[PDB]
Amino acid sequence: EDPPACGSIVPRREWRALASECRERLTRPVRYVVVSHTAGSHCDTPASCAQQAQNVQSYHVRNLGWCDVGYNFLIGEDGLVYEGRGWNIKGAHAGPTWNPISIGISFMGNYMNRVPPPRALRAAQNLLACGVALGALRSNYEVKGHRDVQPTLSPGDRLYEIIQTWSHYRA
Amino acid sequence: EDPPACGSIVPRREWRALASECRERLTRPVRYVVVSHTAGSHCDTPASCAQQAQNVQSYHVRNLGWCDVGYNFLIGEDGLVYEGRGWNIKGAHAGPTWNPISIGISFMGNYMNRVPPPRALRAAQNLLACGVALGALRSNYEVKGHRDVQPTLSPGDRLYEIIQTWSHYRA
Amino acid sequence: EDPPACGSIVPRREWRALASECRERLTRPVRYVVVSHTAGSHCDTPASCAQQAQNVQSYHVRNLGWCDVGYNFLIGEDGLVYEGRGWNIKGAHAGPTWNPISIGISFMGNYMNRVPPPRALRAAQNLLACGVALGALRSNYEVKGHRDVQPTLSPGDRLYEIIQTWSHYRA
Amino acid sequence: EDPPACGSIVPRREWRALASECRERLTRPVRYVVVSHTAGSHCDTPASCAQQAQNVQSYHVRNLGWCDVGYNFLIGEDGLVYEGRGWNIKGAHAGPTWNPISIGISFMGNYMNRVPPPRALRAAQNLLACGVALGALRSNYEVKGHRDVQPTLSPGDRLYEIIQTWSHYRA
Ligand SMILES: C=C(O[C@@H]1C=C(C(=O)O)C=C[C@H]1O)C(=O)O
Repeated sequence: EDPPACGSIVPRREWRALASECRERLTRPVRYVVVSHTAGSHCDTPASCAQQAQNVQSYHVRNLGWCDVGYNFLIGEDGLVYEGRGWNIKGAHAGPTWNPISIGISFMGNYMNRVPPPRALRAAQNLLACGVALGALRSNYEVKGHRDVQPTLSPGDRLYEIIQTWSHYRA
Repeated sequence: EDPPACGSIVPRREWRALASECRERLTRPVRYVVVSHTAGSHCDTPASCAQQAQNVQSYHVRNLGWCDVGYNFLIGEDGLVYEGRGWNIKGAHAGPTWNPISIGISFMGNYMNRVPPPRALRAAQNLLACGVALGALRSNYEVKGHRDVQPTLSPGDRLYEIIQTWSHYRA
Repeated sequence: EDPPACGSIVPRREWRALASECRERLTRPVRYVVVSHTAGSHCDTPASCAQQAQNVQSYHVRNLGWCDVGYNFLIGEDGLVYEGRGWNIKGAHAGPTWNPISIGISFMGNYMNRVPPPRALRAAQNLLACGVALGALRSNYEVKGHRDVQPTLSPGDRLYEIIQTWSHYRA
Repeated sequence: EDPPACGSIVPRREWRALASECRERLTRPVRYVVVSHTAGSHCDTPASCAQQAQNVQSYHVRNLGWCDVGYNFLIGEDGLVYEGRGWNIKGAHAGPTWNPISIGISFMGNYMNRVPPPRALRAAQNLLACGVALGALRSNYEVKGHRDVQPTLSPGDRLYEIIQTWSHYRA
């Protein structure tokens, strides 16, 4: 109903991110969301996840020489949403075709032979509600698996099976 | 103007490929090579690897709608090399920066918890030798891992391990 | 199959186009759109534009002996789409590597030191958007300028700058 | 600021329109489309048709003192759609039992002893189909004539006889 109607998000400074150097912005409302999964180690405390997230960022910044973490948003299993590039800055997470037309959310961990916990899934679906509410996402936005637009296993077999159930998934 | 044939490569027709609708060209000599696994399941026979390559091309063109299979070449556990987009046409295998300036060779299978059979390395290594003999690749080309230039587990742990020991590999 | 009510194209009859003798089809769906200009007189009224089109088809039929107007569509500074060969038949607009696999659309003028009006850019953009919707185009279709695929100044220098900015523009 | 497409509409500021001051919104998805004719002067080029859309707003804003041009959309004989109040703002074009339940499109001119060229009829048709895509118009839209609902002669005898021959027309 009300303007800032949403989202319990761990901001950058909180998980101690490096400064985002990125500039290329997105066009709202965004139509597409791509679900990814870091495929690496997985956390479950505000404390271990805030670490997790920061590793990840570091990797994409230092090793691959990028301007900030690939994703716009990372879901922890602590149940929290770790802020990535956010709703307005174009991601680097799913090919040159989808990055300027999608929001990229990554479950932190590896879900080929596991599921993220109930609450991880809530954080994210809620985050998407939040995104629509703020006009970042088109009301009828579609959700694609990462393997749906990239050669990849991401977002893992189990998690994929789950997002394929969602109201907004459009194969 | 020496003719050093070194193409023990299974041609597209032999592994029975759909047609590349890909048209954009890499300028030769190409300076970098990026090694990726498919992270699919392995094939150990020309007859299965024929099918395997059929499918990898299929996942790229059908589900992803790509001009044609992402890689310039595919290595098999059958010890044979498969014609991807070959030496001249730009791949789609490492994203907008490396794509135009690298050959993306890809091992067919998943190497978090395997190593590719010695014959698969031999095929791979020699392929490059071949690549240099023609002028496709620079005498002094540098080899990256897939994870080195894009967030992914590709080319797999045990294989990543191995290609780091390789001569032409670069930090 | 699913048919919308897409576009506002001026059918051949209306701009008084001759009968086409053209008979060769393209494969659905076309991956490429190639943007050009006519480098001739610029029309800006629906009337003078209808002429311009007819003028162009003419020079293509009675002078180059082609089966039709060269372009699949034409585009008025009047802000209207002119039906040429259409979505299904082959254009004669960009060399024989490119004609069999593309859609040529051609702005009606000389855009070396001029911009097309905003209304013409919308026509084009919207006309494309349609193709996709009709399934005449791939959704991930790729736009190139004439000069990308032939040695020319088409689609004019100023229009060329403009098209580079486009979502689906691949260099 | 957008991939600029749907029904190739001329935007407000493009015809030099004084900013709306209107606030009442429509309840999407809207049921009715009331086709009127301005009853004023007819134009037939984009230049003359901007000057005409502008002239109507003037009479609505300066003289009658409405927050904006009455109709949601105007259709030029230049065969281009002029956006007045658009898809969301309630129109002032079909009275107070109809204004909150319909999109008011109007044809610039007097269609008693003439009809609008197909080029506008097409633009109009497309506008509605573009409406549905947006979800601003409900796919089973029903199209009434200005006289069907308000004692008046709009949209002219000759135009009115055409309207009834439309598919989604209900009498
Ligand atoms: C594809 C078109 O453009 C439209 C523009 C849209 C937008 O801007 O969000 C949404 C849907 C499309 O229907 C078209 O009408 O041809």
